This record gives sequence, structure tokens and C-alpha cells, in this order.
Amino acid sequence: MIRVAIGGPRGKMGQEAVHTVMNNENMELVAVLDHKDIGDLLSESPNFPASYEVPVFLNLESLIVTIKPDVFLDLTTPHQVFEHTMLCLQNNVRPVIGTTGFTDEQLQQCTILAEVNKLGCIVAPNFAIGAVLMMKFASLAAAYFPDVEIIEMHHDQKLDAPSGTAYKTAQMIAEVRPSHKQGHPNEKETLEGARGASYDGIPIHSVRLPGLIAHQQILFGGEGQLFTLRHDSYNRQSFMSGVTFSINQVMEIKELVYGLENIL
Amino acid sequence: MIRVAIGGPRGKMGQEAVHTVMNNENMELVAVLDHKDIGDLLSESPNFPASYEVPVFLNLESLIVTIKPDVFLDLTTPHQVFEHTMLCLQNNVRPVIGTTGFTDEQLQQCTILAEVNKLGCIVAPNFAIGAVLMMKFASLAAAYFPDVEIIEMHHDQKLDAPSGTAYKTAQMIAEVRPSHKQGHPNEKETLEGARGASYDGIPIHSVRLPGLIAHQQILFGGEGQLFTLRHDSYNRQSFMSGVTFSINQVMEIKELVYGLENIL
Amino acid sequence: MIRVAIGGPRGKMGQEAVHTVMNNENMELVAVLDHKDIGDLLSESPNFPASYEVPVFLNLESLIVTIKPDVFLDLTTPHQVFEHTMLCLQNNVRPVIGTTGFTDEQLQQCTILAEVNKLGCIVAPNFAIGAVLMMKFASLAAAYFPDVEIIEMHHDQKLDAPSGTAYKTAQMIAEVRPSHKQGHPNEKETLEGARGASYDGIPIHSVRLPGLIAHQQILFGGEGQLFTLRHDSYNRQSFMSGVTFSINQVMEIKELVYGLENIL
Amino acid sequence: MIRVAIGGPRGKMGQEAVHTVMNNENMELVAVLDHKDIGDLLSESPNFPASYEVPVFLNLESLIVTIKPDVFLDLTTPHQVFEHTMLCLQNNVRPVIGTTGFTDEQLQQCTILAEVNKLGCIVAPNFAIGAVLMMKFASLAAAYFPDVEIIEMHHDQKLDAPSGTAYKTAQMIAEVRPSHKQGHPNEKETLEGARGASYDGIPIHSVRLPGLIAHQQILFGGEGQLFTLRHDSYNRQSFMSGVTFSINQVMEIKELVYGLENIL
Repeated sequence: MIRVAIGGPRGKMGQEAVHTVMNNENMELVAVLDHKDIGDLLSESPNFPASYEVPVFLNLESLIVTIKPDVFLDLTTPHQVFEHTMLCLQNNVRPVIGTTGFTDEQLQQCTILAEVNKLGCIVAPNFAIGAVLMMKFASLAAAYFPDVEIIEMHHDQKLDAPSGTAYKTAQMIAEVRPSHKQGHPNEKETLEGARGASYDGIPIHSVRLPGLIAHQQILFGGEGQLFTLRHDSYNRQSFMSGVTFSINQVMEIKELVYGLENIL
Repeated sequence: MIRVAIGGPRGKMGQEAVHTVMNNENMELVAVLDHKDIGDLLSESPNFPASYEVPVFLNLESLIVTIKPDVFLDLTTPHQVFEHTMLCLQNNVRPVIGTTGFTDEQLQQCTILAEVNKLGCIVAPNFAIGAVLMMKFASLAAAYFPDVEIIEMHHDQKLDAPSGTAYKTAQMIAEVRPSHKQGHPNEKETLEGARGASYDGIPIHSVRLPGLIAHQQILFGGEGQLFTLRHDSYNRQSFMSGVTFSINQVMEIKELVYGLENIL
Repeated sequence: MIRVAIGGPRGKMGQEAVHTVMNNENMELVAVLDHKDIGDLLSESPNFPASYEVPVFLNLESLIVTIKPDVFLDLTTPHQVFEHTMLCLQNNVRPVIGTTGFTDEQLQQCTILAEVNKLGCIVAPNFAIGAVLMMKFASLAAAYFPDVEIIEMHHDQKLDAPSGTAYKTAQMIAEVRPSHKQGHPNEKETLEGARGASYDGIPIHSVRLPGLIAHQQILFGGEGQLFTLRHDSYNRQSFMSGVTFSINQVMEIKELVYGLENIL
Repeated sequence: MIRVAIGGPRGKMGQEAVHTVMNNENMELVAVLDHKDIGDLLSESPNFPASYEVPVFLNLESLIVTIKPDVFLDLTTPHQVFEHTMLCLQNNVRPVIGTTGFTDEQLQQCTILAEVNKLGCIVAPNFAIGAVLMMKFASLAAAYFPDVEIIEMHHDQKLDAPSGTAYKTAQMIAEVRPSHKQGHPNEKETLEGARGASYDGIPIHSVRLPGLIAHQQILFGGEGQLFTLRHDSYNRQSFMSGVTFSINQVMEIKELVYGLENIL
């Protein structure tokens, strides 16, 4: 059985994770770390619901000594992850961190402390197992098919192109793929931009339409063939089998692992 | 029965058309208009094969008076189509023209002459019925889904991006779709080119990989849905059901029609 | 301006339609026809919310005389549509019916009455414009590509295979496509069922997975090419541009139209 | 440099392999093993072309002693592979076998002999790297997404459904995926066959159309997401990067490897 506490239960990711943890047969949600803005009207922004089973704490120190969870799932913000991770790792709690955060120096302090205490920690910048396998498998495939393109498609409210997942995908592929540009050397755009963006010579195209959520295809060309990997995320439940896997696996490892590609 | 003569039988399109006409139950190939470069070694560049059934002519005047074909399928070059079309239309031969050619003034002379002689003429810049239906249907769909993107994919020897078919597709859609840009007004590329090219606000993306031949997808977004039209051409047989349809239909019309979208 | 009343506002389709009508600039939601089961606890099943702008009626007679809506959008049940449609058509209200209902005889009474009163009526068994265009366009395409397959994909709670939309698609195509079977005459299944179901010789395949919502692809083969039409519905907002179109168009027609393919 | 001899150079696979070996910078085609049917008119069925560089042998014993190739690529028939493989392995030639062949007992004799002689042998029932990676990656993915479907699409002259590649894919997945059926327990087909074939509960669907060559998609469902692997083969050049990889890698291994999934 794994007793889980969640930091940031009211967030978009947090509300899904609450549901996932409560519904996983071998997990029990035992506490949350939460606090609202001082200006939040309860009418607009309700409190996390009061229960005996899931008390709400405002600070992690207090949660840990009272509840002694097995696992802390941190769905807070990049400014808070280092102090939370260090606190867990000194108190025999396995932290599972969903974040874009940590400095180099901060991550090295966490890594060393997890190692000496023989305590697991997983830092997952992308919990969605389909996305992570897409990227992991693309990087293995690029040893055999060095000509590749990435097409990513999102809703039309998204502010950044290309997506973070496409940039990460291109970085992973570029660890394996020899650096080169693609397309005939003499090709020329007659409408500026037709060929897309380039990362290390890898073309990346960004589609933005109503109706779409989050989608990526990776297209590997070679003589006489096409090999394609695709991930479609229709909602934030897409991230939950990575949350589940991370909570299960953190219990079994004795060091810090950064990125789910390193343990799937 | 329709007695067909072919201009340019040794060309990439011509060799397919020869096969198609010979194998269509209701057509007979009765002559070809052909000539080689004065420097063509027969070892490299064979003559069209000699037969009693399919004589070879060097000029169209001579073909027409000797053979009196029902239909002339012109697979020659843009510099020759006007004189060929005029000659047919004055000699009771229905011309079917595969070309990017004609000036405005030339096409108006052909149109008027076909009309007065009550003789059909089809000019087809794209014979592939799947491509033409893709475009025709996209232009009807754009009345209901004004947010659309085009993704075109070709082999990596292609020199121009975007493809002619994508440009034509975008022009057809823009006849119906109100002019607007797409994507959040505040979106910004962090890798130049990610959002593609724009035609009248329609994004167009160009993929260039080994293995691919010629492919296009048109993606129509709206709330809660995606509607997609796609054409894949694996070889030049893709153009042959348009060749067949044009030869059949030219016999039945009494005026010049430019573009297969206007008669499918 | 079009003053709209909705029958069945708490239904899955109804709740979306309420939102759509309230948010369309040229429509005003002026009333609902609604009633709950006598055993519905308000705690489980709330009343439609009380407002001055949108009164709730238990019977349509009463709604019509008090509110005199321009359009009645019926999202009730097959047992109620005939009496509702007849009542509208005698009271100068344009009915827009979302239903699998009507008998032959019932529909003929509605058709005749709409015609004599010069009043529009639309009956839409499928409001999703992308789905309906998919089917309409497939039926036009089947004149040129008689070899076709349908692949439909839904969530894994769905009880019927194939879907109603696939059956309707196959019926529409079969109006145009000559009846024939496909696949080599000597082909044999070594694992029973591999080739799918057949409707008039058209193969139909049904995919059932978690994660999927409602999806269909129609694949048209021919020499050297593939032409594909696809619709993806991610949520019930997919049906709302047909609801909007129907309410707009019913005002402009003077007879009953059955199926949106007949007016898009 | 690797000196390669090819068995069966005039076969569909053989003619591609001849080209591939001749064009690979580090390979030299040094001989072929070939013979025609006694009834083959040279007019219909030409001899492999005569050259000093690539002599033609009728038996492998004779080829091996005269030419002493590094690698023998066997593109012959299942009845001949065992005797060819044994002969190579006793004569310091690395055999690379493209076949559906070998008995259990035959393969064990080859395995043992390769091991004692510290000589590489690769037996590849599927040379296409995209196909093999598709299958290998699907089997890894099935540890995280146990609900999966296979859709395979081929030309309409194919006699068997499902394809061998789909059957192999399903067998590979079933090594990892817990055995279960999919779809609602109460689902019912209203048109027989809609749900496809089942292998260990894995649904398999077979599409047969003109225009298609050889295609497979593997669809992995889970909450809120879809993860898809796809391979498209447009021609027999699709198999050639596996031929190249096998010839390179056989030189580096010291035992027999059956199936490219075991060394990619």
C-alpha cells in the first residue's frame, strides 16, 4: 500500500491526480498541501473539500510529521520544488515532482542526498507515458532513419510555437541523429515559412486549430518507407498513467531519476 | 468507341496515358504525335515502338487529316498547347490538354472557337481525381469550417515549397473562406518558421522526406471536432482516372471547360 | 434575431445546445420545455435554473401561446417528436428536430403540413456538420472511386458495432456505388473476422478503445492513389455548428427537409 | 570492406538487394548463386547479366571455394536455407538468411555450429527496419497500454488476411500484454465481423484496396490518450536498410541471431 500526499490539489493537474490516487487500488490519499490567494472568494474558488481522511496542510513540514506519507507528489510551482524535495529526502518521504524546475546546483544537491539516504525521487517534466515513449522510441529509431520531421498540433489559444514537447523531442533525437539539414540543397520557399522551423536540421511544424487539444507526430523517412510515431492527448487524464507509474516506481528505486524516459 | 491520339507518348505522364488508353475497353489508341531531340542516342532514348496500329506523326496537321481522331490528348509542353488546341478545334477533334499553359488571350480564343463549333475541350492542370476532389470538397467545407490548415508532403528531391497543388488548394479555399489569420493574436514563434507559410491567412506546411511521393492533408478545425481530407499519390497512375474521365466527358460537352473541378 | 425555445435542456445534447443558443449573437433563448422524473432527488438531478429570461414549461402548447418562439429545437425523445412537430407547424413555429424518430406516415403528415403553411422544418438525425459532410462527400466520391472501406473508432463502452454513423455512411455510398464485393475473389481469412463486416460489399471495421471518443475514416482506393475523408469528434460541441446552421436555415426555407446532407 | 555473394539475384527481393549491395560504399558484390528453370525462354526470363566482377555459380560449394566471400545473403527458398547455412558456417562465411524457413532441429544445428566457430549468422524473416521497430516498440509499449488494436492495409490482390506481419506483431505484443478481451462485455455486432479478428484478445482488422501496398498501424488506447505506431512500405526498397544492417552486423557478432528485433 502506498500512502500519498499531494501538493497543489486544486490545480489542473492536481485535480486529476487526486482522482487517480483515490481510484488506484494500492494507493491511499492521506493529505494535501494547499493554500489559496488571500483575495480568492470562496464563491469563485472553493476550498479543497474538508474530510477526515484527507486533511489539508499549509506547510509541508507539518504535513510530514503528522501524516508521515510514503510519497509526496508535488504539483505546485517551480519556485517551491527544491525546498520541498530536500525536506522530503531528509524525512524518509519519496518525492515525485511534476515540474519544469530545478537549477543545476539544486538538482545536484537533491541527487546526492537521495543517493546517500538510499531513497527514491522521480522528477518528471512530462508525466504522459505516450508522449514520453514517443520521444524515447524516436531517439532509438533515429539511429536507423536519420531523416525525420516533427508535426505538432494544438488548440488555437496556445501562445508558443513550437511546443515544449516538440523542442524536447527534437533535443532527444539530436542526441542520436547526426547533425544535418534535410530537403534538396537547392530547394527554395516561394511562400516564406513553408518548410517550418529547424532544430539541428530537424524540421518542426506547428498547427493551431480550434477543436485540437495536444497532438504530435514524428515522421521518419527512408527509401521506400515511412515510419511514424504519434501521440494524441484529449484531456489531462493523459498524464495520469505516468503519475501512477512514478508513485509505484519511486518506492522501488534508491536514487533520483530525472525524466521518465530513464525508467520506462 | 473513342479513337484517341496522344501527344508526347514518351513523357512520364505520356507513358502512363498510352497504357491507360490501350487498356480502356471503349478507347483505341490510333496515333501519336512525337519527336526526339536531334542528339538522342537510340541506345539511351528509344523511339516510340513501331506498329501498324499506332503510327507516329511529327506534326499534328498531318496526324489529324490521316487518322481523324475523335480526341487528341496533349501531354506536350506549354509552348505548344495553344496552336495544338486551335488546330483540333477547327478540325472537329476534341482536345484534352494536360498543361500549366495558355495565356488569358489564348484561352479566350480557344473558348470562343469551341463554343461556336459546339465542340468539347477540357484543359486539366491536374488530372488526379483524388486531388481535384480534395480541393473541390475543401472549398465547399470552408463555408462551414473557416479555420483550416494545409500540410503537403513530398519526396526530398522537390525544389519548390509549397507545392503547386497546395497553392491551388489555398486559392480555391480562399474563394469561399473569409480572409482571416489564425492562431492566438499574441502567439510568437520561438524557432523561426514553426507556424509555416500563410496564403490569405491559411497556414501551409511542407514536409520533404525520402520515401514519400506526393501527399496532402487539409485539416478543418471547429469546436469539438476535426474534419480532414487527404490525398496520397504513390505513382503516376494516380492521374489516369482523370485522363479516362476527361476523354469520356469531352465527347459529351459542347464548350471548353478549364479545370476538372468544374465537371466532376 | 431568432427567438429559440429548447426542448430537453438538461440532456447531454440539450446542455450543449443551451450554451450554443445563448452564445450565438443572433439568437435568444426564450424558454425551455422540461420536466423531471417524479423520483429525481434535486440533490442528484437539479432543476433547470430559474430565470426571468428563460421560463420553464411542462407542455409545448403552453410554451407556444405564452412565448411565441420563432424556432423550437426538439432534443426530447422519439416518442414525442411527431406531436411536437405537428403542434409547431400549426402554430407558426419552425421546428428543428434532433431525432432518430418518425414513422413514414408521421413524417408524411409533417411534410404536407409544412408545405401548405409555407413553414420550414428541419429533421436532423446527425447535427455534426463534419460527419454529415464526410458522408455527403463520400457519396459524391464513390462515383469515381467505387472501392471503399469504412473504419470507425469509438470508446470501449459502446455497445453496438458498427456505429449508426457507419451504417448511414455505407447506405449513402451505396446509393451511388455499384454493388460489388472487394478483395481478391480467392482471399481467405485465417483468423475469422479479419476482413470486417460488409454492407452491400463495403467493408466496415469497428475499433473500441479507451481514450477514443467518436471517429470515422472513409478510405477510397484506386490505381496509384488513396483518397481519405475523416471526422474526429472529441466532445458534444461537435454537434453544435449543425444546431446553429439548422436554426438559421429553418427560417429561410418553406418546406420540411429531412437530413442535413440535403441542405449543406 | 565486406565482400558479399547473393543467392537468388533475379527474385523480387534479390534484384533490390543486388542494387543495394552494389551501391553501399563498404560492400562489393563478388558473386551470385543462381539458376533458371529448364523451360525459361531467355526472351521472357533473361539470365543474370554476365560480368567479370560478378560471376554466376550454380552451386554454393563452388562459389565459396572460388570467391571466399565474407557474407552470403540467401534470398532463395525455404527448402534450401538449411543446407546453405550449414555450408557457410563450416567454411568461414557469415550467412544472412531472408526466409520464413528452418525447422526447430535445423535451426538448433545452425545455432550450435555458429557458436562453436565464433561466426555470426543472422536469420531475418522481416528485413524492413520500420516494420521490425514497429513491432519491437509495440511490445515495449504494451507494458503500459494493455488495450491495443492492429489495422493492416494491403493491395487488393493479397490472398491472406490477416497479414503475416500482423500475426507476428500480435504474437510479439502477447509476450508482454496480459491476456484479455477488449470492448464492452455486452457489445454485440449487428453486422457480422465488424469487430475484426482476435489474437489473444487483440483485435486485428484487414483493409484491401487498389492503390495500397503494405501498411500497418498499431493503436494503443488509455485514459485520455492514443499512442500509435505506423509503418508504410511503398516498394521493396523498404527492406533494404535491414539487408544493409544485417550484412554490417553479421561481421561483428559471433553467434546466430534469429529476428532483427533481437539486434536493432
